[PDB]
Amino acid sequence: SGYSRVLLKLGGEMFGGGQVGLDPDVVAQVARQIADVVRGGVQIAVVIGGGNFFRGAQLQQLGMERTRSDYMGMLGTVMNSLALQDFLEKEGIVTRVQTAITMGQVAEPYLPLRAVRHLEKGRVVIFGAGMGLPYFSTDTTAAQRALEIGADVVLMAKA
Amino acid sequence: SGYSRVLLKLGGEMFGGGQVGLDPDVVAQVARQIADVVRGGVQIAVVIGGGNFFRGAQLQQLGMERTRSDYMGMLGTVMNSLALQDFLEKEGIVTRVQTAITMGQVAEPYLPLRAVRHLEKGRVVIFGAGMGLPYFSTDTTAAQRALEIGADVVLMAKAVDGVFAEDPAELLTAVSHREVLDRGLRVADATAFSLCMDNGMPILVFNLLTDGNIARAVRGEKIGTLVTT
Amino acid sequence: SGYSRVLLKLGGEMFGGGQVGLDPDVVAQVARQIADVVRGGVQIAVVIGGGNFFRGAQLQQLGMERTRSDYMGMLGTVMNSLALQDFLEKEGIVTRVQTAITMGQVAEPYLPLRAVRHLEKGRVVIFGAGMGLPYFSTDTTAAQRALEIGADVVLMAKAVDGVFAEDPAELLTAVSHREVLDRGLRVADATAFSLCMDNGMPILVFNLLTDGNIARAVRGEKIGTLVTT
Amino acid sequence: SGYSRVLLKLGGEMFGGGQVGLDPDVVAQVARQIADVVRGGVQIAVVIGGGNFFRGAQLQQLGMERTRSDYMGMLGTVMNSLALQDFLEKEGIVTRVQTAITMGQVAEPYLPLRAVRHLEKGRVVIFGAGMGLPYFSTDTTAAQRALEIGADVVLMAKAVDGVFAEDPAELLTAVSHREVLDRGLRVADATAFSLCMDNGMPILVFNLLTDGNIARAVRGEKIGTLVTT
Amino acid sequence: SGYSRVLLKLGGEMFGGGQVGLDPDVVAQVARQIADVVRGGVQIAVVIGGGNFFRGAQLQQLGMERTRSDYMGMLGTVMNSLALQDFLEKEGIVTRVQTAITMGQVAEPYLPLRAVRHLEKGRVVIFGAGMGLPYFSTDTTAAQRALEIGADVVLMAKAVDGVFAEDPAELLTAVSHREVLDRGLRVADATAFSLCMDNGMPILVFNLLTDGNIARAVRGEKIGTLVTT
Amino acid sequence: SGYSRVLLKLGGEMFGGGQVGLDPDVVAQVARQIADVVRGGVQIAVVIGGGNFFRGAQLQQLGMERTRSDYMGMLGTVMNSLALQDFLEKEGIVTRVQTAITMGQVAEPYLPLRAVRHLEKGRVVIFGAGMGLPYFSTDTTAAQRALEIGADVVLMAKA
Ligand SMILES: O=c1ccn([C@@H]2O[C@H](COP(=O)(O)OP(=O)(O)OP(=O)(O)O)[C@@H](O)[C@H]2O)c(=O)[nH]1
Ligand SMILES: O=c1ccn([C@@H]2O[C@H](COP(=O)(O)OP(=O)(O)OP(=O)(O)O)[C@@H](O)[C@H]2O)c(=O)[nH]1
Ligand SMILES: O=c1ccn([C@@H]2O[C@H](COP(=O)(O)OP(=O)(O)OP(=O)(O)O)[C@@H](O)[C@H]2O)c(=O)[nH]1
Ligand SMILES: O=c1ccn([C@@H]2O[C@H](COP(=O)(O)OP(=O)(O)OP(=O)(O)O)[C@@H](O)[C@H]2O)c(=O)[nH]1
Ligand SMILES: O=c1ccn([C@@H]2O[C@H](COP(=O)(O)OP(=O)(O)O)[C@@H](O)[C@H]2O)c(=O)[nH]1
Ligand SMILES: O=c1ccn([C@@H]2O[C@H](COP(=O)(O)OP(=O)(O)O)[C@@H](O)[C@H]2O)c(=O)[nH]1
Ligand SMILES: O=c1ccn([C@@H]2O[C@H](COP(=O)(O)OP(=O)(O)O)[C@@H](O)[C@H]2O)c(=O)[nH]1
Ligand SMILES: O=c1ccn([C@@H]2O[C@H](COP(=O)(O)OP(=O)(O)O)[C@@H](O)[C@H]2O)c(=O)[nH]1
Ligand SMILES: O=c1ccn([C@@H]2O[C@H](COP(=O)(O)OP(=O)(O)O)[C@@H](O)[C@H]2O)c(=O)[nH]1
Ligand SMILES: O=c1ccn([C@@H]2O[C@H](COP(=O)(O)OP(=O)(O)O)[C@@H](O)[C@H]2O)c(=O)[nH]1
Repeated sequence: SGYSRVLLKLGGEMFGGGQVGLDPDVVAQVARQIADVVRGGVQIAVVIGGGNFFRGAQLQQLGMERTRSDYMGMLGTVMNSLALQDFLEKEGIVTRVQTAITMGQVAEPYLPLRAVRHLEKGRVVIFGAGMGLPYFSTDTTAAQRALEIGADVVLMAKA
Repeated sequence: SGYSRVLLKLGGEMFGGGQVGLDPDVVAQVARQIADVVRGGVQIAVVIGGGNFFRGAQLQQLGMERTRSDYMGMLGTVMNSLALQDFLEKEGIVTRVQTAITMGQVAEPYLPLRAVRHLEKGRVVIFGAGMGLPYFSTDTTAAQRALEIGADVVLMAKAVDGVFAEDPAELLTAVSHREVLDRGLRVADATAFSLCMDNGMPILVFNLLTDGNIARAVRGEKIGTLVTT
Repeated sequence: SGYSRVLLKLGGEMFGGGQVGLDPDVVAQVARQIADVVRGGVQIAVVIGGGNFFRGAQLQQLGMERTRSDYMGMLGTVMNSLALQDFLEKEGIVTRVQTAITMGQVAEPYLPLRAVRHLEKGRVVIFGAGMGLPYFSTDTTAAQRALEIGADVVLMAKAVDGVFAEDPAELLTAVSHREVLDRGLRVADATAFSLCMDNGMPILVFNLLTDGNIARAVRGEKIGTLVTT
Repeated sequence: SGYSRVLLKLGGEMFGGGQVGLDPDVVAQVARQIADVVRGGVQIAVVIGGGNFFRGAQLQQLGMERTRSDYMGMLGTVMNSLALQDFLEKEGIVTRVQTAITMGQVAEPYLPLRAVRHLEKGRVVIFGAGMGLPYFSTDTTAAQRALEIGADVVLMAKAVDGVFAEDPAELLTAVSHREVLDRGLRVADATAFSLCMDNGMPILVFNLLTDGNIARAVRGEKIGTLVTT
Repeated sequence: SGYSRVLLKLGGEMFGGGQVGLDPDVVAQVARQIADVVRGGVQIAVVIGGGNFFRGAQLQQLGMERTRSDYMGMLGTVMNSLALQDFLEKEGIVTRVQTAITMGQVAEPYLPLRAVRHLEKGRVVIFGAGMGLPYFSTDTTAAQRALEIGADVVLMAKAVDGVFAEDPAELLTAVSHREVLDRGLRVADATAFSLCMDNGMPILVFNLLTDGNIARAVRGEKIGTLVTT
Repeated sequence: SGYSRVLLKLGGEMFGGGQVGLDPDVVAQVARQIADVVRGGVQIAVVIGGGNFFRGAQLQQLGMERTRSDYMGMLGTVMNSLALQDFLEKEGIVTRVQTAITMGQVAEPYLPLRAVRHLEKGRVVIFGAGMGLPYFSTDTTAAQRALEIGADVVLMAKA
């Protein structure tokens, strides 16, 4: 019955609604759901994707380098992470965004010990930038994060 | 007559085609123009915008916080910078991308002296992430970067052939910063234009889409609008 | 009532006493004032200026390059920041120094989220190196830092009792940004004032040297000049 | 005959003229001397001091913490390094500035192999921030840098004509490290002199202000004091 | 009576057992001693040596260049630091390793303020790569690090119970720096001892192998040799 | 007949002679051989190991972390690279040492374009620090370097 540590897999559709970009309504309602579950006394780590901006397969079909395409996708994931952080902060929630790409001015570097400390402090963890390396999927990143931070359950958003 | 160091300011429309996202054809033609002007033998620093992804004021009035909105806009600027770098390097042009927000795995940090050296080595110096500070714009980013790298001119690449007396109109040719302020034209943002006028930096608003326009402007042909002093 | 988050702005006079170098007495006075304000329970970010060492415009007038002059001025700001950190640690106040120019061994890189967390934890957050870019100034640095951290007010520390109608003879009390622009008053430079007006950050110009003035201003007493929206 | 690789050592007097701050005339004289030496075909690494701004020992005597005082002094050395770089670029000499404290935007991190390569390529290699560690001094910095890059001589630039037997009255010509230690002469501080003696690096103390003295010393003429093995 | 901040200098013998390489048992017992003294409630910075791998003077007299010899020695120091960190963390002790030679993937860079914060957080601050500069030793590295982090004492961990009047002899108890210089004892290298004496840093030479010796020295029990002033 | 770009795989035995440490005689004679082949008009990239100092299997058997053990091994490889660079410089050869671990004060970061430029300039390339990541072998690093820098032949030293 229930869980204590949940990793929520959010995709670009959860931030775009099908259209390319950012739709404040969908992100606001998913932030409301996360607020409900976190006030229900659960620890939440949300791993965020960037399909609403870019995908490596589509950029390779357009004819760009795989490494550059994956870095652009990770940047899109970080943008979605910032948007979700803002919408969660609008509901009185303390959130910590960790990016696998070291961008200190934007967020904090990925550290599983810091992440589990934040989870134990009640803060909502937001894993962006994927795994920080090319040739990876956000589902693989979600599995790795769940295995590392000891998340007892993984739940994927659906449309 | 002629500019050796140009700072090409490319707004988000130059990557999105007026829409939201990335347009491969517009980026390809911009890359072709940049490659032509590089093979002409010019030192070019390209300041990227992110209006095709996000704007801080727009997101703030939508409801989001200005700081995170600005950081999302700067990340979109970095994405556009990466796209332009890929398209330029698809044509044999050596490009170095520098971001004012330190992201080592993505691009080298902002080193102005190394950027000047890259320019002297015949490389296109792409400037992303703006100035790395919220409550600012890519226009003042372009002004500051052009002033620091000692650029000869700031080439504002727009979809129109130049600035007009009133939005649809007469297309002006050569104006001054004081005249622009008096007439209330639209060359750049308030802070950007204030800095550019205080430091006496020549601006050249021109239509980049017309083939060879950037080459003519660099060679010194009287096209577009020249805001000088 | 009163301001919970203040961004103090200290100029080179607050570290040089009107001369070139460093006067320990003035820095000790500033440290005592900031210490009692912190003991009052206020979140405070200070922004340091380096006019007591170098001004980029003056060095450019002398003949040096503007970019190098600006970097020398920013290094002077970092030096004054370290001096203030020392004098504040003498008073048992925990301080965190952040420099816009990344120098990890000397201080930590500018991280606004870390700065606001340090403000929450009762630490004085000192800002050196300005904004890290040439052609700007510490007034623009103060405005941008206050906007980004979310500071309630910007406290301009001066040696005089606020903004006057005519520099030497009337002492103003409360005005607006538009009123200051119309009357041609001097609060900050053009870029900083434009940014502050566009974002509506309240400014309080007051004499820090007089004992208790900063505490009174934080509590909300009517002292100096209050430039509001 | 003569020295091919020299490590010039400039103190705060060479940038302040005996006062606090920066005197452009003395820096211009130093730049002219270094420029003509480089035009002579010599590899030169300069090491900058910051006594014209701050001394850690004096600040500790005043009451500040020694570590922070030393970091302020190193930042002052970096500022003087930037001033010298500007004045050398005014003379058309290519310079590379390396700071022991990593500040990538201002200069490049201290890389000895890069420094010797820059020396090979005809660039003056300027060293700021000392050795990057507190409690040391620019004399120790000069000794260590000369040992590491492989400089043939260490040229101590002073305002007097070399080392004297008694500070104000005899002017020495050539001595050894042991002779200097026995007679109690002043060339460098204890740590730098100990390191130099243990490694046998030749020292030449001479007046840089007099025109052509550094060129004569590089060619091999007998001027100033030569402390050899 | 008692030291709160200790800088434990561990020579290469403490990792090699007198041989060349790494001895797991000696490192394990050193880690046990450090863990005991940490659980005693002390702030400890451990400066590592690399004599069990290489010495610059030895390689120079063998024929290799001094600079590369010193860099190999510093890399061996970093390897010993990593081994000590692993053995300490095998016992539940939180250790932070800092190297004066920037190697991000191996260890965090040398940040003295962050190291002091780690000490205040009850973490063992390991110092590797010496001071990152050739023509220096881990003894002067230890002296400089202890002076900068404001350590209470420098604990020289040797295989003997203290310094003697002559190598095999009377074991001294409490001496001064001047007395050590006059008697020609062996506490540290020339430069290291000069710096330590000039800055008045207390040294404590003791046998680390004897269980509880470090704990007794920290608590203030009169063991080993205390070089004070 | 002959080659133009040769990748020489050197192991810790080539620097120790069986004993733990550094033996100047073996490294001096291998430097003499490299001098002969480079004056014969060949481009040489030498990938160096660190078995003379440490091995991941031995350190794991002793009971240390795999990541730390591999970093110590890479540091040993860098030390061997510095020794070989010194002994090659003793014979009037320009050598460039590239380490996969970014240690700017010691050497230059690994860049295949810079490496091939140095090879075309006649300088001898010295690949140390392996591939910069744990769980890799120096033979795997040699294969990767040969495939990247376009080395036409790979030759492994033998005892
Ligand atoms: O971190 C850094 C690196 C480099 N720089 C600055 O970059 C400029 C050159 O950056 P380079 O690395 O191009 O030096 P270089 O000109 O010597 O290049 P080569 O001759 O080897 O082709 C130099 O002026 C240096 O100070 C920095 O300011 N910071
Ligand atoms: O490099 C960094 C580190 C941290 N941060 C951001 O700074 C803010 C505070 O980072 P702190 O580490 O100062 O506070 P913390 O609450 O995150 O940890 P505790 O104090 O509870 O131990 C956090 O929101 C973090 O994401 C960065 O932006 N960059
Ligand atoms: O980060 C670095 C880069 C370079 N170096 C070392 O600096 C020395 C010179 O590095 P340079 O790049 O200045 O000279 P180069 O000869 O290596 O390249 P060209 O000038 O031929 O273009 C080389 O020996 C390199 O290994 C470092 O130690 N660290
Ligand atoms: O790059 C850096 C990072 C940190 N520092 C210096 O490290 C010291 C503390 O380093 P911390 O990162 O521990 O700051 P903190 O004390 O706020 O840690 P928490 O409260 O979040 O646990 C601060 O004094 C900072 O200036 C640097 O000097 N440079
Ligand atoms: O560790 C990671 C995380 C993300 N990505 C790239 O990020 C882009 C967008 O992420 P995804 O396609 O996984 O987003 P979703 O489909 O979950 O919205 C893709 O090109 C991925 O290759 C990557 O390469 N490595
Ligand atoms: O230095 C900078 C550059 C960009 N931005 C943010 O990124 C967005 C995109 O920049 P701009 O709007 O200047 O791009 P354009 O529409 O000219 O392409 C801006 O709205 C800001 O919110 C910023 O905050 N600081
Ligand atoms: O972002 C910044 C902030 C400051 N400065 C330099 O800082 C020096 C002194 O700062 P200011 O003139 O703002 O100091 P004040 O007059 O307030 O003492 C000037 O040379 C500026 O160029 C700079 O270059 N960039
Ligand atoms: O490695 C170094 C070199 C210099 N300095 C500081 O630099 C300042 C001025 O340097 P010096 O006293 O060597 O200058 P000079 O007397 O030669 O002008 C002093 O406060 C030193 O502490 C330092 O801390 N570490
Ligand atoms: O700051 C430092 C520390 C170490 N080393 C080199 O590393 C070797 C090992 O250090 P030491 O000889 O001081 O170690 P111990 O024998 O005391 O363990 C020295 O010989 C030097 O060549 C160096 O050059 N500078
Ligand atoms: O890319 C690399 C290169 C080396 N190593 C480690 O380096 C150590 C010594 O290297 P090796 O054992 O490959 O040396 P050799 O047997 O060639 O002398 C081993 O523990 C390897 O795991 C590693 O982990 N990754």
